[PDB]
Amino acid sequence: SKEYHIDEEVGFALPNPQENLPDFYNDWMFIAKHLPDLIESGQLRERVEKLNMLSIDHLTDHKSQRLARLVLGCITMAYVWGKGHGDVRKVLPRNIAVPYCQLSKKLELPPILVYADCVLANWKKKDPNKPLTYENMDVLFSFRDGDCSKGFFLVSLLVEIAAASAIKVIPTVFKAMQMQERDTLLKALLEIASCLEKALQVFHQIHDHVNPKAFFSVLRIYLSGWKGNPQLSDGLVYEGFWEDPKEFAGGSAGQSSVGQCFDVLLGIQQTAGGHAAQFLQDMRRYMPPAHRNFLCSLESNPSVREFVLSKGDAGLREAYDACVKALVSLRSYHLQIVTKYILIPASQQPEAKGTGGTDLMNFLKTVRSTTEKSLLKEG
Ligand code: HEM
Ligand SMILES: N[C@@H](Cc1c[nH]c2ccccc12)C(=O)O
Ligand SMILES: OCCc1c[nH]c2ccccc12
Ligand SMILES: [C-]#N
Repeated sequence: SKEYHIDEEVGFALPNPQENLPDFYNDWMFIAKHLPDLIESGQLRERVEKLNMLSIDHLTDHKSQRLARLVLGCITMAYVWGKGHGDVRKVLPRNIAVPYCQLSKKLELPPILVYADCVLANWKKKDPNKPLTYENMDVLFSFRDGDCSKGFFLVSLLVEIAAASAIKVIPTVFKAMQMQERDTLLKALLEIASCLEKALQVFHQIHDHVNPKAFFSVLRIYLSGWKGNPQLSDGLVYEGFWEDPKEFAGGSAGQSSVGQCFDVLLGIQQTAGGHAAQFLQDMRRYMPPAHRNFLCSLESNPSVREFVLSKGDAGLREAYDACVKALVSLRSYHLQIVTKYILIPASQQPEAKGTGGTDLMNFLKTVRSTTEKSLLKEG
């Protein structure tokens, strides 16, 4: 849509990703599809090292290129972390690193597994005729058995899909403001709030499909990166591409465009900077180039917040606040998820840091506080 690559149904997610790569890249696909066994047996690192350097010229279309990022990304996590108990690799082999860095530079992403790879491009629906729902859906790749990566990635994707129904309304909002259509704008804001209220109901599903203790110990360490990590302090070195090591943050739904999309829409100045603003601005370089341009386009438009405040209209303020309260609800709920899935598990292991690399609990509360302080009320 307007070459921002936002689908009506699935939003920022890649609609119907490719499952198979071309025959030339089978050596990659065998390692990626059999990750749980190769890590467990302990021949994952041997297979990656004994591997030819494959050129990325044969990947024709965009879906082929992104599938390769997902394939190469999951292998890079598997190689660096290994069994995930302590033993790590600081150097990444030239035969896998150089094609991955060249592919990453083409798509304007960092050479590391990101939200766009492991959530947005890491899914398939089982029956094409059936609708988008957890029973019908499945991921393409997993790290280990009992990591709960299916339940984890698909619930993130299902909320992304829930937010898509709000994202398609955004043109109506800016069209109504320009054309000076009060009733259209009020209806559009209420529709967005309704869609954001529904995304919170989709969020409830995470308790059914993700074990807290299994998520923290097993899956979290594979999603982690190497930007301010004590295990890789200097960072990872990509052989035959850069001389020194390079630091790149781990995967996180901080790299989701939906969070910033609606804050930017509603004039919630998160990136206006401080400790928390710095992080959210950095995450846009881990987003795809098209979605980075979408968040650009929203900031360029006239402020929806300024428009609503000027009119002296309790109806518009209600509808505006409905959207803002929905965001406060999502962020209030997301903190309860963090309490269950990080804080309580972390205390059982004989300010904690997230995969993105932030003092998470004070970071998230600052972000929620900024959202809550944007409620208009009586003007
Ligand atoms: C077990 C599940 C989850 C955990 C443990 C978790 C944890 C965190 C943590 C620690 C942060 C702070 C940044 C960082 O250090 O990475 C964060 C940020 C964020 N998370 Fe999650 N998260 C989970 C699920 C979700 C889901 C399902 C979504 C959306 C569909 C989401 C959206 C976000 C967003 C947008 C941010 C950026 C800050 C903000 O805008 O509020 N998270 N998450
Ligand atoms: N940031 C989370 C991990 C996480 C949550 N949602 C994600 C989506 C994709 C990749 C990683 C994540 C943590 O520190 O535990
Ligand atoms: O931290 C909560 C995640 C979140 C923030 N804003 C959103 C908008 C839609 C869906 C999820 C979120
Ligand atoms: C959410 N990371």
